Amino acid sequence: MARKFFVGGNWKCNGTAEEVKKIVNTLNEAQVPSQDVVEVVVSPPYVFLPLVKSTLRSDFFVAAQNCWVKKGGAFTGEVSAEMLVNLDIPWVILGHSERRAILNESSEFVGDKVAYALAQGLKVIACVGETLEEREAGSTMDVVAAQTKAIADRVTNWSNVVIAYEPVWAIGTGKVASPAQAQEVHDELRKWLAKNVSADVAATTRIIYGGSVNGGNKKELGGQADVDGFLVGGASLKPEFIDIIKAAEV
Amino acid sequence: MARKFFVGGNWKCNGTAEEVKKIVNTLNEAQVPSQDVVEVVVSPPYVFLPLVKSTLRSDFFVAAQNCWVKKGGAFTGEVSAEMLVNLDIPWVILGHSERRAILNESSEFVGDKVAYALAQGLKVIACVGETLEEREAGSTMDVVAAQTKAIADRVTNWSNVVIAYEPVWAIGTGKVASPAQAQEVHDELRKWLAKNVSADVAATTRIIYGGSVNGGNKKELGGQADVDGFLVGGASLKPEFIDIIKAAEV
Ligand code: NA
Ligand code: NA
Repeated sequence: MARKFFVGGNWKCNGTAEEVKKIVNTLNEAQVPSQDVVEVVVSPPYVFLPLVKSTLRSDFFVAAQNCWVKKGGAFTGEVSAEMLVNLDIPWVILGHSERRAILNESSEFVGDKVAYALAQGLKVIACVGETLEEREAGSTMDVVAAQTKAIADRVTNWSNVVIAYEPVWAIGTGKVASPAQAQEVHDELRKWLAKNVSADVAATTRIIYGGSVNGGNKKELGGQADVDGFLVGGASLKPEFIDIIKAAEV
Repeated sequence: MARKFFVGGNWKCNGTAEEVKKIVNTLNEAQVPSQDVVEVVVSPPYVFLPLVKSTLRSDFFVAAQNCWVKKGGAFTGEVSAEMLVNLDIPWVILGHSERRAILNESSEFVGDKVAYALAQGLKVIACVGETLEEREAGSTMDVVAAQTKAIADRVTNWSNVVIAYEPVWAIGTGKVASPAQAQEVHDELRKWLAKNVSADVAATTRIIYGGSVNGGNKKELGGQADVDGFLVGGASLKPEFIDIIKAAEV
């Protein structure tokens, strides 16, 4: 069965109570393709997770932007996966490029987070991606395979995993990734999954594009053979997020 | 005037909606010394900050357990100081030993957080403390002074700062640090403020003890000349937190 298009919206470290109410209302009024056609996840900061879950339309789902690597306890400042389950938050973003780079989350740390989140019943958007230095060194697939392998070695089930490829080398560097460049990485990543995990896992796992997506490139990006949707950054705070969801209609 | 006793309760990475309701109800029914005698702050995980703020007695105050180093934006998983202000959360804990050690927060990173939080109008519990290895090397005051200096170099107004000394070394040594051991560090820390900031800042800044506090030592610790209260860990989840608040009555 074909992979269901997936659109996640990462709000990052943004939001006020008034802004969140506006974003949620605009999402609630949106008219988008059916749940059979597209799966929509929105990810507010921790402090807004109960508010968004309590007010968002029930056919869009809520994600935390991170969670802790293991059971709760003496980890001041962290939020455990079981906390998210207690609050009926079904999804979590793990390994986002900003946490790998600015907060120095290693691939093994991320992989341990994915496994623990899955073991608590969460669904995971697992992020991978190479930097500009890594791409110019010709290490793109070496880096992305190593990041993916660290996850693969630690999980027991891929059913509730979505992989997000982030072309970090293009974000904020001035460079711009083409739909062909994105398809190139996605194809190779899915090929890695078929070889190293299983053909079934490669065929069924959504691999979403985490680079710059707008009205101009959304159709061409979403139509790529191995691109199954988007992990949206800043546009997820804006009405145009709805336009990006509408790319699922083909 | 004498420094007002200060009792902070750090819930760390603990709590369910059900357990939070029980904790808050027990706090709300507590009968403790007057607000002139003791200042009480409780610190839930991010996802419970709105819930606790909306239900807790107005004479106890709410703290976040961490916040981001600067303005919000592209920092997936982080919570900015201006978010805390937007949610009417007045306090934040910064530099907790678990974040310095496990999450590798540097003294300069902590210092920049303290300054940014103060600039946004938050009050700050700034945490310092040496490891077992550092204490056994003879570097207790070298370490505590260096951590404090990184904050002092970035802070111009200390009015809304409380310093918490955490004897991190006492977890490894399995030792109940004696009241004399707390007093000697607190005294040297206050003397450091007098010489490196000002006599007035030394005289007015609360320095609270972040080691293990129980019925056998709460009076003895609180009665020390340079100990102005407690930063409680796991006991803050339990009714015994109220007995620690009651140590302010002398
Ligand atoms: Na596609
Ligand atoms: Na005292």
